[PDB]
Amino acid sequence: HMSYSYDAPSDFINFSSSKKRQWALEDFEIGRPLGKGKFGNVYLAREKQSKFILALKVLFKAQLEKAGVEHQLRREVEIQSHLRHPNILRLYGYFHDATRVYLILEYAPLGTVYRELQKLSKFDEQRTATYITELANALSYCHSKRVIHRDIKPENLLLGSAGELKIADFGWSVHAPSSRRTTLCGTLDYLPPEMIEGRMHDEKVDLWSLGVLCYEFLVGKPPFEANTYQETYKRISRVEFTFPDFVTEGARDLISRLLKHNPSQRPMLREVLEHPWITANSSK
Amino acid sequence: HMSYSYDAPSDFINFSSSKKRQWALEDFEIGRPLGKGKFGNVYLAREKQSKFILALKVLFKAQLEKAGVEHQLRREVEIQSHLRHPNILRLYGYFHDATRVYLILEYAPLGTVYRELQKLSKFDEQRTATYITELANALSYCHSKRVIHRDIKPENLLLGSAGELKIADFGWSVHAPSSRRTTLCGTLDYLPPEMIEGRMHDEKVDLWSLGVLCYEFLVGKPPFEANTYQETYKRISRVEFTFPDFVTEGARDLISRLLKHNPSQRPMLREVLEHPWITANSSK
Ligand SMILES: Nc1ncnc2c1ncn2[C@@H]1O[C@H](COP(=O)(O)OP(=O)(O)NP(=O)(O)O)[C@@H](O)[C@H]1O
Ligand SMILES: Nc1ncnc2c1ncn2[C@@H]1O[C@H](COP(=O)(O)OP(=O)(O)NP(=O)(O)O)[C@@H](O)[C@H]1O
Ligand SMILES: [Cl-]
Ligand SMILES: [Cl-]
Ligand SMILES: [Cl-]
Ligand SMILES: [Cl-]
Repeated sequence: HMSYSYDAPSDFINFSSSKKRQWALEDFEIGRPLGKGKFGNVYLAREKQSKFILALKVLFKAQLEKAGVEHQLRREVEIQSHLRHPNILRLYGYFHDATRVYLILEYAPLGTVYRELQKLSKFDEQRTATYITELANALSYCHSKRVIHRDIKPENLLLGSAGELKIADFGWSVHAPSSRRTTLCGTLDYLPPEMIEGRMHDEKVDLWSLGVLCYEFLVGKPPFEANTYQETYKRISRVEFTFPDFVTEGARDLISRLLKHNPSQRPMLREVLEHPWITANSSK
Repeated sequence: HMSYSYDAPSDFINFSSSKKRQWALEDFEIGRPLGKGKFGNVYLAREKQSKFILALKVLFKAQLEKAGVEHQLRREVEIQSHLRHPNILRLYGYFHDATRVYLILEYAPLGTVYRELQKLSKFDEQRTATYITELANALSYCHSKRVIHRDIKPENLLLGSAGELKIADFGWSVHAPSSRRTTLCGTLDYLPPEMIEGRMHDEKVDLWSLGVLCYEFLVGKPPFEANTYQETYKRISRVEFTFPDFVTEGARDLISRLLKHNPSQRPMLREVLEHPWITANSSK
């Protein structure tokens, strides 16, 4: 039997702010769809008592179980619903019925940072340093919570009402190599220990991503562009990248310190928040 | 400018067997579609002079260039078109026009081994040992050709007319982590050197895959089934798996020798072909 009794909040919340009232679908008005993912259909929704606007994601138990990702979904909901930070997309709670799982999510109205990046072509130093400050703050909170997988690529960053970053959890079901097989776990078995060990090398890797992200913010494209997989792997492992002429000395300093091959040499998150280029240009 | 003058065959071939006749679309009758992939539409086709049946894949230059995978496609065509082996899907040649690239492929009529596995639930020892022999022979030829990426997962194995294995090249454009960004390379940049180094640990990894595949053939599912990514990574790196009661002593011996954590301890391809369980049950 597949248990949908998650270790996650399912109590009704009074947004105007012994067994308790649980969520139900009848608690929500439904608006237009916000998007469709691999397993989720996201709708604009409104809790009826408070009229509070949020996002409701509907997933289907049958296809979750058929793809073998139901246990991963449970883990994501339990993990995400216990993170509380202004720059982390809030998961308020969940409920389920005979065929569906419902996730009650913070609504982020201004799209992803990746789309904003594509619209503006590139970000100036003030917005870049402000985004980096927000992500460094969120990443410090996350390490405090010992969260498994981190992803701060711009396509995983949503934008709040006042333009604040919201780290999302897109692509939770597709971390395994792509394939046409039914279940979304099997292809991992074909990775030998030598390769899977790289996926467990997870600590100072958020510092690397921070440097790549700062580069992509300022330049508009990531720094290790190559024509084939093997070339790209070599560019990354040997940290072979250059800056366009307009990138300033302070920006170059921070990015080059974050993109050190030796993880030991990468700065701590505290040093990023104290970096002179960050404090000079960040509005936070 | 994007060059479509590949270092790959484009001369007309006389299948009944100084500038030369080049392929053209008018050389082929087109039949029903065989499938649609991410960038390719595959059709049953027939060369008109010889009436030889093959598979024609049409790709579109605009979407290849938009996704930034045109250079990778060129590399795959150049690599694949120089491999010549009875168990490797032949790429006979290519041509192109103003908007499209055409790949002339060996037609494999009996589907993928993954589908056959799902139909039969599991394979007996004779078919298993025969498939493993064919793949070990093909992998020896490949190392002789120093081919970059190897993939022998059952969903990447097509079946010839008499049931012979044909190693395909499915999913060539999606080796990077999945994302909603336009270009299919950028997400690699966010992998630090410590993780990308695992993707370059490529030699005795075909021996690992051979063991996983032999297990999945005989059992019907891969050996490291877990409920979450992190559990799965631990199961793989610590090689924690068991056999159902029906798996024979010879099968257990070969699989356990192939699934050693230390790559040095994994047998050579020659030893696999000489293994007593293989020779006892392989019809080849
Ligand atoms: N909280 C949200 N606020 C606003 N828009 C959202 C929110 N969550 C998702 N969206 C939109 O809906 C789209 C699909 O989201 P999502 O369903 O999470 O995709 P996914 O990564 O495939 N995960 P899943 O569907 O669960 O497999 C996103 O690309 C956004 O445009
Ligand atoms: N040579 C072939 N013989 C028979 N069937 C084939 C052949 N090539 C492809 N097919 C079928 O067509 C489907 C799609 O193939 P393909 O286009 O290679 O998928 P893909 O992995 O997404 N590669 P691409 O489309 O180039 O991005 C496969 O799942 C097969 O069912
Ligand atoms: Cl490559
Ligand atoms: Cl370095
Ligand atoms: Cl996990
Ligand atoms: Cl071992």
